[PDB]
Amino acid sequence: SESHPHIQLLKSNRELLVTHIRNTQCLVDNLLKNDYFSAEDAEIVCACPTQPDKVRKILDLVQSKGEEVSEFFLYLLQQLADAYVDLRPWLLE
Amino acid sequence: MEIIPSESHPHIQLLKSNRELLVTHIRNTQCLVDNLLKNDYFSAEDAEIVCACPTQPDKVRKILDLVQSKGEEVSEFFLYLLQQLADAYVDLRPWLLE
Repeated sequence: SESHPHIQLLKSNRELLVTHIRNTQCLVDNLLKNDYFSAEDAEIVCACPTQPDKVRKILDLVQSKGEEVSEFFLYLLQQLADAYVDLRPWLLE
Repeated sequence: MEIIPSESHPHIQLLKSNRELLVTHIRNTQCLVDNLLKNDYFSAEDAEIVCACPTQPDKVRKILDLVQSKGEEVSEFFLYLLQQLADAYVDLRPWLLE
């Protein structure tokens, strides 16, 4: 009840995500569009120099926003990872 | 009848040859439009025209129509974008699938 499974998954996988996420633009934009991130959230993410710093900050914000947003963020990574996957063979050539 | 080389554009041709492949296999047009906007290849107007298209396939057809009409540089950038987007979360796939 004070435990939240999709928050716990993001905490347990912080380094996995930080080190394997290559684009944060798609993520911030979709969080903004779905009213989960505010203009100020996205500015806080900009003020981050490096790409890993940005993932760290996105995860900290997502987590502090609670279970619904943490669940949405993971659903978002699933969708974005699936969006162009069937194309990859052709893209690779 | 003469085929003038400077009037043929290989990245436009790649898109045209792959219309139905792209339409049937691209499942999110949102990250594409947003990147085309951010990079000023798409205008606010372009994104609104695509936004008005009901289905994913309808939006893909519109995006490809617009990209192709904008020419070789935009078409080349669009293919580069699909490559980057196809790679951005590929490493996470095993864990995401589970």
